[PDB]
Amino acid sequence: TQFEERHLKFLQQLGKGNFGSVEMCRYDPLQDNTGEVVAVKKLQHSTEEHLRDFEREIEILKSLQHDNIVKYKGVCYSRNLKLIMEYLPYGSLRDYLQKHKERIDHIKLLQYTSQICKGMEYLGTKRYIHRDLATRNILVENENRVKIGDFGLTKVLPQDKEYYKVKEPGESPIFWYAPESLTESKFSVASDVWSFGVVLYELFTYIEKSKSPPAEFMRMIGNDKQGQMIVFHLIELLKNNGRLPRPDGCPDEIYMIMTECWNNNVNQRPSFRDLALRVDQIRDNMA
Ligand SMILES: NC(=O)c1cc(-c2ccc(Cl)c(Cl)c2)cc2c1[nH]c1ccc(C(=O)N3CCOCC3)cc12
Repeated sequence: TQFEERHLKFLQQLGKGNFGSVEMCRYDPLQDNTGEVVAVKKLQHSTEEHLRDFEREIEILKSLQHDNIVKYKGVCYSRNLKLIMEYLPYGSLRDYLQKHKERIDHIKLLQYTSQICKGMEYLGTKRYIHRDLATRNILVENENRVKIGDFGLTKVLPQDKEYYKVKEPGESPIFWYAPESLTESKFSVASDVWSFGVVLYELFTYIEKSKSPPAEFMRMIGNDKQGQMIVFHLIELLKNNGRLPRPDGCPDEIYMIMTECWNNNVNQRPSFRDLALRVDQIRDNMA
């Protein structure tokens, strides 16, 4: 609908990142405070590589229309490009799950899981590879709806290939990465499935600080290991079928879903459509 910088009133900071930054604003063109509250994503330090990446990210979100995918509202130019999205009042599923640990049961976690699978299958249909599935990137609309909230690392597959090779300079979410993503930089629907199992793990730990994928893996590798060595030993751990433990209270049938996503053989990993059916079958049994 095109947003004018002069009417985007800053309210607060919703989140930070190395390349991104998200603010809570009020788009009030009438200056009568009847304007809608929106989320604004801006580049922390704008370069030409980050800018071109951001324009590719804006087109990715503009092209996505799904109930479990954050709504795109528009852009805000000067040059200093800003992505306008809908405001989701409850924030990340990461922070929400901690605050309502006591209030969110396994049945409800499976509702969220199911929704994540639906949104992820929608992405696959468009040949988009998320490359950063983590509960931190899932946003809460209300108690009964979560949406995939960021697409900063999302890449479109080549027409001819089923993977995409990319080595982005800087810090990667290595503890959510499939082995082939760590060793060969190959990103596919199957590496997204691996990362999904880490999301499902995250949920069932209720984001307990000590139980996080980095903390659990660093414990397995050794807290003495530093720098480029962490990636090396993680590769070796995953190769020797070293895996995240079953979260406390997690039923064996949910942990099985996790371990199946964490297959070293890319081809024997489940599909998002099969993951959805299983999660829904388990939900229906619990109900
Ligand atoms: N689209 C959105 O509405 C939205 C988007 C992001 C986001 C997306 C991508 C990236 Cl890369 C980042 Cl960093 C952030 C974060 C939040 C969104 N709504 C929120 C409501 C509340 C909070 C929150 O926890 N707060 C702020 C209020 O005080 C308590 C602590 C955070 C968010």
